[PDB]
Amino acid sequence: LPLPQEAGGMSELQWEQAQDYLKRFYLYDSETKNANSLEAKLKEMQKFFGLPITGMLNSRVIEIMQKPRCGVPDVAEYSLFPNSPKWTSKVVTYRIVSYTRDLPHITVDRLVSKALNMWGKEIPLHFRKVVWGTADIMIGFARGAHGDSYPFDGPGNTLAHAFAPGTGLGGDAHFDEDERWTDGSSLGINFLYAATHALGHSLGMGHSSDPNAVMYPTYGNGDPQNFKLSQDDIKGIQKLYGKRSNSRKK
Ligand SMILES: [Ca+2]
Ligand SMILES: [Ca+2]
Ligand SMILES: [Zn+2]
Ligand SMILES: [Zn+2]
Repeated sequence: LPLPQEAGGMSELQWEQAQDYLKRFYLYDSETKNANSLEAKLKEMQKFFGLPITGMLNSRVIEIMQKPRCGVPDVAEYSLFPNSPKWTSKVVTYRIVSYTRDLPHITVDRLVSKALNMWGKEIPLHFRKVVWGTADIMIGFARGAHGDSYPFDGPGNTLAHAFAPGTGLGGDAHFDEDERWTDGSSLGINFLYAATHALGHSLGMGHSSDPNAVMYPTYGNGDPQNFKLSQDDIKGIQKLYGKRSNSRKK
């Protein structure tokens, strides 16, 4: 595979932006603002991404920082209403709120199920179809100005923000309408590939350090038509829902 080196000749703005980019991908900590904290903080990011090169930021580490992925952080903390991190219910329901002109309501609705279903089929849980009433996980499009925190940011950084399984209103699925969504066009963020990563967030799941994980933050490569849930991904949830067998953090 390729591996250029443009960061070496990048401007201070590009290098400085990387520092803030990793901050938004985690939480709002303006106290960590420091030169030394960069090494320690950056190190923690390496484990989250899975990349070997630690304390690095110019080669692959910087590339992922500028490359799109998800609009959700890697660390949260807001009371403990819902039991356990992942879904603890006996059934999961989902319903699309709106569709993007990029794809038909049928293609978008079916896409979510194509990925959301794969998640359930890999767990002893259970999913239910929506045909009358409201669902737990709402699949709608909107920008950061739709009435939520964090700015839309527009195209690029930040793909979509997902909510955790908490309360009735929480645990919904959102997508950056400003981004590029499509399937048969395979030009932007494949709804199928994005759905798996986005839908997985609603299940409380977390990014994997495996190079072949479905929740991999480095999303972007040969995507086969048989693309499905990853090994470490299924084994990870099975350890919390069923039996464990040597796993890692989220
Ligand atoms: Ca964006
Ligand atoms: Ca909800
Ligand atoms: Zn994510
Ligand atoms: Zn939102």
